[PDB]
Amino acid sequence: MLIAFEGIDGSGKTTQAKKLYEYLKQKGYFVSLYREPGGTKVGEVLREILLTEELDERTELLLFEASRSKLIEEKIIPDLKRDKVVILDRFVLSTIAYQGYGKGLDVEFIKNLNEFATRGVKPDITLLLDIPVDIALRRLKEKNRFENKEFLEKVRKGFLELAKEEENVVVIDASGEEEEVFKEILRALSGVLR
Amino acid sequence: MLIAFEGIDGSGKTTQAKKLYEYLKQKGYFVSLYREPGGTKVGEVLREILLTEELDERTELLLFEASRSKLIEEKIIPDLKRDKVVILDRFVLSTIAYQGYGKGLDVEFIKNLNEFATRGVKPDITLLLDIPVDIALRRLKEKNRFENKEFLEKVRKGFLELAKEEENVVVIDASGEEEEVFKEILRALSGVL
Ligand SMILES: Nc1ncnc2c1ncn2[C@@H]1O[C@H](COP(=O)(O)OP(=O)(O)O)[C@@H](O)[C@H]1O
Ligand SMILES: Nc1ncnc2c1ncn2[C@@H]1O[C@H](COP(=O)(O)OP(=O)(O)O)[C@@H](O)[C@H]1O
Ligand SMILES: Cc1cn([C@H]2C[C@H](O)[C@@H](COP(=O)(O)O)O2)c(=O)[nH]c1=O
Ligand SMILES: Cc1cn([C@H]2C[C@H](O)[C@@H](COP(=O)(O)O)O2)c(=O)[nH]c1=O
Repeated sequence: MLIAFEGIDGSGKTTQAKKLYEYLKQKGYFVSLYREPGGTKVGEVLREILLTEELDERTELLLFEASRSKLIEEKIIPDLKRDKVVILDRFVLSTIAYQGYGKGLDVEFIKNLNEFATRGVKPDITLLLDIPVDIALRRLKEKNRFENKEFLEKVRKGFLELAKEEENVVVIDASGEEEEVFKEILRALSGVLR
Repeated sequence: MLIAFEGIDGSGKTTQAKKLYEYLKQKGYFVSLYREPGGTKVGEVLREILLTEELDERTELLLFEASRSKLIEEKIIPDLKRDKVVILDRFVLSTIAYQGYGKGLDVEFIKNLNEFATRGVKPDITLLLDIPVDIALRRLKEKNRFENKEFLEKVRKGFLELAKEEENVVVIDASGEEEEVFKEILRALSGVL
């Protein structure tokens, strides 16, 4: 089964995805954990380009999708066939929120690309880690990571509209303390798997 | 203005595009020459991935477009704005013929990605270097390059259907000698330049 974490930078996805990976493993699931972009040899090369180079927004979209396509074909589809629980730190809603709502690229076009890269694989559940931008930015600032408030305000709202419009997205209050956040996530998952 | 060379591997695009670059530069044009994939620092990184890694055909398609998008935004659009003659070694028809006719990906979808990557930038003329697959292969074998005959037969045909279906495409008989081929290229261009 497929569990996707989504949300703005500094919402706790890395943290919570790893917490979930260890928890489910301990419970006897066979689990995989992948980040996007990245998660394959080729995707990681693309992730470094995306994080280090000055790119226009079109080229960026196409690289995010290329990384996803490699991950889907190389790892996610084979994992799912073997009944692994696949946990993703970011997936298709990040593309729509960042490239669409943030950068103003066309949302229907993005969805079509998403569908092409995924071969239509969709999550059983998406956990949206919702958090006020200013709180995310203080968390990131502690680790010397700076992100753009005006941009992230639009991205946050994108994610929240997607949570209303798209299937199987649960809005998590990610402003909580780590353990409380994790317990909300467990409650959200409780219907989809044991 | 924008001039694109298309065709199968070993049809002579590198050779003829550089010929044309030198010719036009001597005539006093300010000229650029770019290859696809590649042609920018980032595009060349992508080209090396495309040429060296084992990729599925969807990831390939997306990397070809990403290289094109970088080229268009970084180089082609500003070049055209300055009235350079921009010469491309491969462009959007290669994607359709290779990924579409060759690998069986959806051609409308390909075209939509092409339109996105290019911002609608189209060539003034495309020179399709048409050649029998056997001849191209022989040319390639002499430089220790080997390509797939079955695949390339489909791609060749794809390019020929597109020369019929698409606009501003001239079919060049690329089977001749270098100067004979350049001669037909100059004939086709005097329609446009
Ligand atoms: N619930 C929390 N409260 C406060 N800080 C947190 C919480 N969860 C994670 N952090 C810290 O906030 C920062 C961003 O968390 P991270 O998991 O990397 O977020 P993301 O992957 O969404 O950008 C990290 O320094 C992390 O240790
Ligand atoms: N008209 C020609 N006749 C015979 N060989 C040629 C001709 N044009 C080019 N070649 C040679 O064929 C090979 C492929 O040409 P190249 O320009 O690299 O093709 P492409 O870029 O279409 O793959 C090269 O070794 C080149 O020197
Ligand atoms: C997956 C994905 C991430 N991103 C951005 C969000 C982050 O700011 C960066 C990924 O970094 P992160 O690994 O720190 O979560 O990539 C997009 O803009 N679009 C996408 O499709
Ligand atoms: C531009 C382009 C090239 N290709 C292929 C054609 C060549 O076999 C390969 C390397 O190109 P080259 O030898 O002409 O430089 O890339 C595609 O499959 N799709 C495309 O969109």
